[PDB]
Amino acid sequence: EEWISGTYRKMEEGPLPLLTFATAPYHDQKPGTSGLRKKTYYFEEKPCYLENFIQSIFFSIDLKDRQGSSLVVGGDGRYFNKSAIETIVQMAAANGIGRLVIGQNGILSTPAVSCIIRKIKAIGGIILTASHNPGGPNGDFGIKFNISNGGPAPEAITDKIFQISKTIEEYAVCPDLKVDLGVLGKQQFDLENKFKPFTVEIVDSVEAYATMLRSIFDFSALKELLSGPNRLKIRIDAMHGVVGPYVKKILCEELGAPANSAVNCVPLEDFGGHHPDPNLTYAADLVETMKSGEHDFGAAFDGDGDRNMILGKHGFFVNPSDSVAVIAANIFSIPYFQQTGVRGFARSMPTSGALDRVASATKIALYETPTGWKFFGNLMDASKLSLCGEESFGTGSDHIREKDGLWAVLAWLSILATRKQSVEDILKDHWQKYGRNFFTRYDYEEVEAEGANKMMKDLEALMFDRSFVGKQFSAVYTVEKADNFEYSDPVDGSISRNQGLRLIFTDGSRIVFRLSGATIRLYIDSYEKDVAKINQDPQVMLAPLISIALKVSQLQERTGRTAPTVIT
Ligand SMILES: [Mg+2]
Repeated sequence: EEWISGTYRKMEEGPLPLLTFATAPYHDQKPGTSGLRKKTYYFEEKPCYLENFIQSIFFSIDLKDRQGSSLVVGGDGRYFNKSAIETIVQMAAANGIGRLVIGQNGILSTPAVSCIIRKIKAIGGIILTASHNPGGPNGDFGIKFNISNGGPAPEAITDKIFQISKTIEEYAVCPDLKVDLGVLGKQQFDLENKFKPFTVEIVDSVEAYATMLRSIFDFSALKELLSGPNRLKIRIDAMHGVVGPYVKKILCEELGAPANSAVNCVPLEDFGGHHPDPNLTYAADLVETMKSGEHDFGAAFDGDGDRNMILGKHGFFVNPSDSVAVIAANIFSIPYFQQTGVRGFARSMPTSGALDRVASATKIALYETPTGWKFFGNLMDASKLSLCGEESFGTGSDHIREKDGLWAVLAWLSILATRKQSVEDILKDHWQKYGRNFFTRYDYEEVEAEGANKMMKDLEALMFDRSFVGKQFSAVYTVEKADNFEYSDPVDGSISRNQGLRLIFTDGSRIVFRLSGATIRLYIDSYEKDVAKINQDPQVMLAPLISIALKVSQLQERTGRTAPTVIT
C-alpha cells in the first residue's frame, strides 16, 4: 500500500527479459495524414497487428534518436486503448526507449500530446485515437505518430513506417513488464542485460495543457466571465470524449464555471454509443438544448479534442469557416497573439472565404491549402502562419502543431469577454463589416466507391470542356474557372494535386466536390455584401447553388442517396 508491494515484487522478480518474437507482415498498415484507423478487431483480434505497427514506428526512428529519448504516449479513452498502451510500454522498453510520459489511464488529448511533446523535448508520441469515429468493441481504432515538433509525422515518415510494416519479420517486447497506468508518478523497471532502468512517468492529463492555455489567454477575464454572478451561461458538450476532464478542471474548477455548464464530460470507452463528431447531425442533442434559450454559448468537441462546434443562444450555429474569421477579426483579444503578432492566416481550400475578408482588410497574408495538416504545419514552422481553420470544425494557432478545440472555445470566450456582445450580435457585426460568406457542406457517407469515382471522373471531364466556362445558370451565376485544385508548397517545394474539383464563378461563389465505402463531400460557398440580404436562411439563399451542384454532378442518380447524411 501502495507502491511498496509493487516495488518489492519488482525487486523479487529481478530484471525483466527482453525477447524477440517472429511475426508475419500485413499489407494494409498504410498510415495517412490522420494516422492508421481500422476497425477495433483489427488491433484487438488480428495477431501481431498492433505489435507489427508499433515496431514499425520504432524502426522508423533512427537508433541515435531512440536510445535514451522520451516518447509521449496517450489516447482519447477508447475501448482497447489501455491494453494497446501496455503493449506500447513493453515494446518501447524492449526497443531501448528512455522514458514514456503517459497521461493517467492513458488519457491525453491530441493537443495535450502536442503540448507535452514540445515541452519535455520528446522524440515523438503515439496517440491512440480515431478522432471523430465511433469507438468500442465493434467500433473503430486508430494510431497516430507525432514527431519531435509536436505534429503528425510527414508523408516520408508515415511512409517508412508503412514500407517497414509490409516487410516486418520480428519485434522486440518485454512481456513480463506490468505497469499501473492509474497512479501518477514515476515507475522504473530493471531490464535484463541492460544496466540503465526503463522509466514510465504517469503524469496528470490536464496540468501541462492547462498551464499552456493559462499562458495563452487571460484567465482572470475568463473567471469574471464564467464564474461571476452576471455569468455567461455556457453549455459545453464533450460528447463523452477526451476533453471532458479538461472542461472539468479548466473551465469548471479553475475558471469557476459551475458544474451545470459541462455535459457528457466523462470519457467513455464507447463515447456513450454515439459518434464523437461535433456537427449539426451527431451533436443534435446539444443544439436541441441550445434551442431552449437559457445558455448564451455552446460548444462541442470530438474524440481526441482537435474539433469544436460553436453555437449561440437559441442554437445560433456559427460555421467553422466563419468562426475562424471572427477569431481572426478579433485576434488581438487574446494575449498570445498580442505577444507573437500575426504572421499569417490560412484555411483549407474547401473552407469558405470568410477568412480572406479579414486577411484582405488587414494586410496579413492568407494561404489557401489543401485538406490535411502537412501544409498548415509547413507554413507554421516557417513563421508564416499564426491562425488557421478548416471547414471540418478545425481551429488552431501556432502554439502547438495540432488543432485544438478547447483552445478555440477559450478564444471565443475571450472575444465575448472583450466585446461584451452575444455570439449572434458579434457575427452580425462581422457579416455587415466584411459581407457574409454563406457556406454549406453536404456529406454523403459510405456510398459505394466505383460509382462515386466514376461521377468525379465524368464530372471532371465535364468541367474540362471549354464549352463549360462562361456558360450561365439561372437562379444568375456565370462560370469563370473550373479545375482540379492543386497546391505548390512554398516551404519545401512540395506539390499536391487532385485536391478537389473547384468551380469559381465570376460572382465569387465556389462549388467544390471532394471524395473521401466512399464518402462524397459537397462544399458550397457564396459571398454577399449588400446589407438587405445577409440575414437570411442559408439553406434558402444557397438552394440555387445546391441545385446546380446536384444537377451538374448527377449525384443522386449515381448514388441513390436522397439527402446528405450530414449537413453543415
Ligand atoms: Mg479529431
